[PDB]
Amino acid sequence: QISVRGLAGVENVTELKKNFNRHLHFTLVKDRNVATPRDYYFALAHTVRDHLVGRWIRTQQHYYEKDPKRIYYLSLEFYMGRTLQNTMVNLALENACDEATYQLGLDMEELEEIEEDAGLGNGGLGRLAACFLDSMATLGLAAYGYGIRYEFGIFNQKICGGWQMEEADDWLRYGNPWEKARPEFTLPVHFYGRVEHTSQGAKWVDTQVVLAMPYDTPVPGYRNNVVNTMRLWSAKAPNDGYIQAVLDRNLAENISRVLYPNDNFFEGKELRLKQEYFVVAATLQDIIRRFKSSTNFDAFPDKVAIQLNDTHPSLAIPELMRVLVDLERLDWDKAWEVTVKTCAYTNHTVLPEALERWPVHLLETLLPRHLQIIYEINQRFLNRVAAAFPGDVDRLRRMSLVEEGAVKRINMAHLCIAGSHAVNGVARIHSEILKKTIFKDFYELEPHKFQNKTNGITPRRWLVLCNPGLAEIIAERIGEEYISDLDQLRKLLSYVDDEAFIRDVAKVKQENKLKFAAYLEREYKVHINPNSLFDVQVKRIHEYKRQLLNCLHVITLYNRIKKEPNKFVVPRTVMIGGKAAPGYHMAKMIIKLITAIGDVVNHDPVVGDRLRVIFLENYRVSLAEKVIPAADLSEQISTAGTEASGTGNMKFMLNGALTIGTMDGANVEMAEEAGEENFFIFGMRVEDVDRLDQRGYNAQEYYDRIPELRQIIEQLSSGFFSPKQPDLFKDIVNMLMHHDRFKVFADYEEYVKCQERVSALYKNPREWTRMVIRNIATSGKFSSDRTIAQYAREIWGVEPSRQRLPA
Amino acid sequence: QISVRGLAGVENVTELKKNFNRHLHFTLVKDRNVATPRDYYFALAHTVRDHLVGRWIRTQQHYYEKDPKRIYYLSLEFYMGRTLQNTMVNLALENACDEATYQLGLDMEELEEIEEDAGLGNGGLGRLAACFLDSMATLGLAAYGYGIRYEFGIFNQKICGGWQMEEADDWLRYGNPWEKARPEFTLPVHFYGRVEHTSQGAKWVDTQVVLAMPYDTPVPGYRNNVVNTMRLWSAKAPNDGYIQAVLDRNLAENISRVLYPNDNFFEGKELRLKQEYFVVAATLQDIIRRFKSSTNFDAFPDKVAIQLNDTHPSLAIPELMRVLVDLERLDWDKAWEVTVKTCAYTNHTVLPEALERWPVHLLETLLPRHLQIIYEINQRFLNRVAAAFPGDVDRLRRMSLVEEGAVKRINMAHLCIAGSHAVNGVARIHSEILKKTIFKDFYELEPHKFQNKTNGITPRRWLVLCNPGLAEIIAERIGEEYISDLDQLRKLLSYVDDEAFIRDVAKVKQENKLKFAAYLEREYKVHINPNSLFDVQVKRIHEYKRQLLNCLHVITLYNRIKKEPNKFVVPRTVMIGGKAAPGYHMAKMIIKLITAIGDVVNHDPVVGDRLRVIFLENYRVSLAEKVIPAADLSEQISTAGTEASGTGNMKFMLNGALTIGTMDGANVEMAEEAGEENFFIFGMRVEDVDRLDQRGYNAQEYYDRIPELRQIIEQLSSGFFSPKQPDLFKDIVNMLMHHDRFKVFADYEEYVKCQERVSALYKNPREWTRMVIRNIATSGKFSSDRTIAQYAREIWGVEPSRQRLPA
Ligand SMILES: OC[C@H]1O[C@@H](c2cc(O)ccc2O)[C@H](O)[C@@H](O)[C@@H]1O
Ligand SMILES: OC[C@H]1O[C@@H](c2cc(O)ccc2O)[C@H](O)[C@@H](O)[C@@H]1O
Ligand SMILES: *Cc1c(COP(=O)(O)O)cnc(C)c1O
Ligand SMILES: *Cc1c(COP(=O)(O)O)cnc(C)c1O
Repeated sequence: QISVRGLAGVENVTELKKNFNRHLHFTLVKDRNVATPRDYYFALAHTVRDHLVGRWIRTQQHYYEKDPKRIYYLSLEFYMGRTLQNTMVNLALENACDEATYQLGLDMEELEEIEEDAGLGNGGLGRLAACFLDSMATLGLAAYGYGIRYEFGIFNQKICGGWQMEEADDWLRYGNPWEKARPEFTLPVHFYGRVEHTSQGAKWVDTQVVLAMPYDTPVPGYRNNVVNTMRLWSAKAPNDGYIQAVLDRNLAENISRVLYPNDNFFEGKELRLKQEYFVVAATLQDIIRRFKSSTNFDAFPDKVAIQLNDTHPSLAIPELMRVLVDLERLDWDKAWEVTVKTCAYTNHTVLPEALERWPVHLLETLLPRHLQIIYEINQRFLNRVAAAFPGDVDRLRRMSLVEEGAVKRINMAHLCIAGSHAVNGVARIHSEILKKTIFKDFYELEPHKFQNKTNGITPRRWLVLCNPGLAEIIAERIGEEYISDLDQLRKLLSYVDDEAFIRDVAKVKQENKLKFAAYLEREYKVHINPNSLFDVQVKRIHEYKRQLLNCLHVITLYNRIKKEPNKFVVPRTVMIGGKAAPGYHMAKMIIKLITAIGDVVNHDPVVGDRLRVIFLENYRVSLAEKVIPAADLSEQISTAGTEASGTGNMKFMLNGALTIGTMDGANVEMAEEAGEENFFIFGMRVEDVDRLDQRGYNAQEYYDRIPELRQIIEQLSSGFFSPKQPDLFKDIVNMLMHHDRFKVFADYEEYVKCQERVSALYKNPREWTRMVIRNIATSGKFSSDRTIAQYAREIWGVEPSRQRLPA
Repeated sequence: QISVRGLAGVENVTELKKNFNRHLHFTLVKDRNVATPRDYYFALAHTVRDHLVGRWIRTQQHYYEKDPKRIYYLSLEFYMGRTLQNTMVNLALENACDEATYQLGLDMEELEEIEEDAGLGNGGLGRLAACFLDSMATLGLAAYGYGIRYEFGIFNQKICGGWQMEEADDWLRYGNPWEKARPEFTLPVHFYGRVEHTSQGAKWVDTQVVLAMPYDTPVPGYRNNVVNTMRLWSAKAPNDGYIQAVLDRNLAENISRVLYPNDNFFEGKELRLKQEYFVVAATLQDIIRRFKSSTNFDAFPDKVAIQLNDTHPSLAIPELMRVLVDLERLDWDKAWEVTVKTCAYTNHTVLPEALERWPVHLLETLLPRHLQIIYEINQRFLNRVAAAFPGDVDRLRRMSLVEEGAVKRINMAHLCIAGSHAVNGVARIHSEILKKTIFKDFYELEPHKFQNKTNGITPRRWLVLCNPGLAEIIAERIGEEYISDLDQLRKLLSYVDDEAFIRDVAKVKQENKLKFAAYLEREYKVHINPNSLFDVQVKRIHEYKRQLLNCLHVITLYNRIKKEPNKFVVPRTVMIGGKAAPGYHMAKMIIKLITAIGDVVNHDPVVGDRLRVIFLENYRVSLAEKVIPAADLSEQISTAGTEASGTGNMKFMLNGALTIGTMDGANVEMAEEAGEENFFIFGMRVEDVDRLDQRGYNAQEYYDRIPELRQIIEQLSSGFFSPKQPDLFKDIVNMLMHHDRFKVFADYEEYVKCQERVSALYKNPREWTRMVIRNIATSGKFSSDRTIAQYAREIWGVEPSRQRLPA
């Protein structure tokens, strides 16, 4: 038992054991003779959950009495992962439970592996919402996460013949002990219909009704007895030949059936639009209801803050207007004032294919009233633009919420800026790019709205939970206060020359690597050398993230070995993992290339154990908690200007891995905090990318001037990595040579050289570890507690609190 | 008075004072009422010289009795600089003399400034010989430096209208107190004549005779009572209408009249060839004479080692053969064996224009016998090649000592390799290049002959003498043993975090800078900001050294300031100095460009004191001792593969300056010793240069893709830096754009970026100084004591000794 895991009191261990047996008996209806590991997991889950209830009820009662300003975080994604350990950590029950289960003759670690990940997210954006909920609860904010309870989350990835296969993530199969259905608070949501204009106002009639049933999940703060709520809506058909009618109820309930598996990509499908309005309509009614129970809406903005996680819930703006104008009967101008002061929008990308632009004919049919409100908003907005920039007709066209052309569309990002009092990017460089390019016009009109809120990660899940060993050796030196005040890690700089610490840091990493090396053989049958440098790149598969640049380096290493077999090279285990959106062909081809390279490299006798290429199957939150603590090198190599922020990069930094990356997203602030000498920066900067575009990017130039790059391309083209299918990778080569939007070749040379410098430092264990300490020591700024405290003060207008609520 | 400067004993100070007055009276024939500072300097010089005599006579008597193997270092250049302080340092008389002169009411520093530099060298090669003599004496080797006593050394450089003007360096005008003429040892040297073939041998007859008169100068070792000799030959006509005959004596004496001012450039002039044979013929007779007084020459190689400093004294090989075969009557094969075992050759460059290739018709007329011997050597050499590589006719052509073509020439480098048992480069990368390219054929034939002897500098003159303040704060921590065992500086690494040391190191530098900043105003009327970063590049002006790349950066800084005047930039004082060979037009244009840039930059109100460009006039040894201790940044930016070693780079490293440079010459070993993170490395490596050549270097490409570079070129072309003469720099631009053998543009981008990193570190005083300490601490390998110890053991076959000879 380690200190950071809490006390294992005799009274509490005894209490846990009896409640464990009570649940196993009364709740699961089983006895020790027929109970399986899953039964034991649930008995424990229910036992831990019981400890939340009291605090949960009291926290909510507390908000009712004090009536603070409420923060509503709207997101279509909440990538929660597992809840058991996180709950134990935040309640300081980990050692007690470890002890209690030990005494019952059970291995708690084994039971934790049985819990299904709540995979209601695709990647960074969804996981950001998860870290945010944790930080908001830890900072005592009266916050509520509002989303959709998808029956099926992100698909489980299977690799067959080196190809990705998708299979339904039936995460609710065995039930979810953490959620509490609240059918009594079911609300109606309207779709279709038409707009009627009567004497006193417009009316939305003849609509199709779908019920929204909420499910509440507790969100415990870190040892402060605060337990907030994440409310997820589930679609239900109202109760009103016969057989078919009953069966068709599924049409309405399909709304919350599945999470769209696209990360950073817009797909204009009606079902997705229905999901977006569904969460918005139900959430706003719930918000107003709670407000009226605290009518004058002038104080609405003083009691409510609505944060739009990207444009997915952008319909909250016209929906809030619809309710205030049509139902509450406020005049337009009053309603608009309230709406703007209530909403804030967070942008997460600048990639054109990721921006939501909904076809007018779709909104017209599905939400006729909202379309009229959007036109009115646009009309009044453009009048302000015209008045500020008289005669600038092109600006009017560029800023319109309505896009003209083959098919009229609504630019949701433009709608969000117009209806929000604050708009923020997620990393300093990203926020600057928004003001310099994409939203330049809007910035010029309302400079005050634009802010930056650099992303962060919660040190609870991303340090204490996944890397107890490191959290422990740190606590031994500076105490435990850093867990909720990550800036304190700075104090570790005074130990950079401490021989004892240096040895402990390196020991923790070696233990993590052995632990992971073992895991890979257990549930996946793969052997790797624990002494090699663990080079890992885990994140969604996308061309801008350039897993292909990583592939080129791997092949370069392989060719150099084959060229001079008896030459010494630092051993490496290159791990690449991540899911590809089902319809993203190039991403699926990249996964195949990776496994293909592995097939060749991993079975070449000459290479031996000097180089290994493994594709980490089914990358998800639970897997991230295992791989990150074991990594030595973190690959953050997106083309400069494409990764808004990145968060995986922060996770690796906090866990002892050195970073090789471009000056993109948060990488810039990370290098800035640790010192550029303690980072492996390479490649073009944003400015260099623009210059290349002005000039015109010609991949052929690099192919002609770099012999090693040419050899690799020819190996791919000739079928060297695909014997039976010689032209299998033709699309990849064609893309790289003629239409590479991300300039893979342009950063190849500098990337390979930088990787050599990494291998050089790895050969010096002591100096590698000292650099690692400099990184961990300066990762404090990337705690989501800092991020949330900034949102609270600069956007929501509320003060974070670290005060503990009574037991 | 500082510790490292010795004791100021009461008996010695009293003795010095009386001898000072004795010399002022009896030697200079002056009294205190008419004595000028120069008179005082000489009185002191003679007083110090007296202390050398006893040790000098005893050292030589010692070598006579013990009869050790003698080392003869032949060089046409010995860039000695001033002798007064160096002598005091090596005899531990500096404080005593400082005190004694103080008591006589004189400032010793003032008197030292009166001594003329013995400028019998052009640059690195000549200064290397000087450092070597010092180290050989310090290591107790029975060594003799043999050269020419030029009446006029390297010309004094004057800058008029921004142009270099040359004026005679009449360094002997006031006499030289250090030398002792030895007319009694005058030897005859033969020229012209013809070869007669008699029954018993060939005879060289009807020759013109020129006498060689030796002048001996003492070379004191560091506090070991050893005093070796540097013997310099002076040309004298033999004593046998009348008036004209007497006046024509000058024709013969012109041989030792002036040093050819070319550095790294071959000029095939007859006078130069005469100088080369002159030093060789006189030296060898002196060597043999001394040997016969120790006949069988089988033991000659056991008692004599002849080191050829470059090919300048290459005629020693055929001259030794001539003497052994023609005069001593040894058979050819025996003579050749002795010659090869006696001679060793040191190469200092790979630039084609620097290799000596003498026209056969010249040798034919001037040294007919030597030409016959050279043909015989070639004949026998090629027979060995033919036997080792049967049928390889092209190799025979490539390796011949005789080059065919428009005009037959003798490749002196080929002659040296053939007649030497050892051939060495002067830096690891240079030595490797010799084996991979230029001498590849020879390396293949006799791999055993090729070695490396990385250059070094003497820490006496280049630390203790020129930077007493730094030598002192170092001694305070680790003692004084490092002065003759520079590796001990390593012990300074344990003080890198010592706040006291860090402050002292930075204090010493600031003092040096103030001292130099003052000097610039005193004897040159120029004001500079002592708080700015001192960016200096001092060395001979040559295109391969790329002073032009430095110029481009300076102009870049200037344009950036003008672009954003109110933006903060680290202040810089860019100092560039060095002489250009009189007939090297491009070098003279580069000097003009530098002053021209200064004219604009130094008078631009907007720039202020943020940027200053000064051309250091008349750069020479004495000036180097002043500027180097005051530098912050050392510019070593030659195109990779062109600077054989460089030595100025080592001087800066030992004195507290950080280095920005290419991976060329010794820079590679310097970075290797200090750690690449503590060096500012940039640009193409040798391999990158070759690739560019394969491809074909096109400067236009860089001009088209780099806006800032384009602006600079257009400023030069339009006359921005030369109003009255708009096309003044047309040749420079033309060269840069169409025939730049050194790829200035190719390293521009990386150079400018690297310079930004330098400015960034300078803004952090504490970290800049800590990096400085890491450099000084690892500069030990670059002491010439290490270099000489390697020559002694691996080439000359003698053991260095640190034992003190009796007083
Ligand atoms: O802000 C959290 C992360 O959101 C990611 C993201 C952005 C989208 O627009 C859609 C999906 C998605 O995962 C960005 O790519 C990351 O750079 C950023 O760190
Ligand atoms: O070896 C001492 C230095 O000799 C220099 C040199 C070489 C020549 O061939 C002629 C003159 C000359 O000064 C090289 O340029 C330096 O790189 C080297 O450090
Ligand atoms: C943190 C995280 C992400 C985001 O990773 P990036 O490299 O920033 O894209 C994606 N997926 C999972 C499961 C994560 O834990
Ligand atoms: C050391 C020295 C040199 C050699 O400088 P590099 O930069 O190696 O060329 C040339 N001139 C003088 C006066 C020196 O002291």
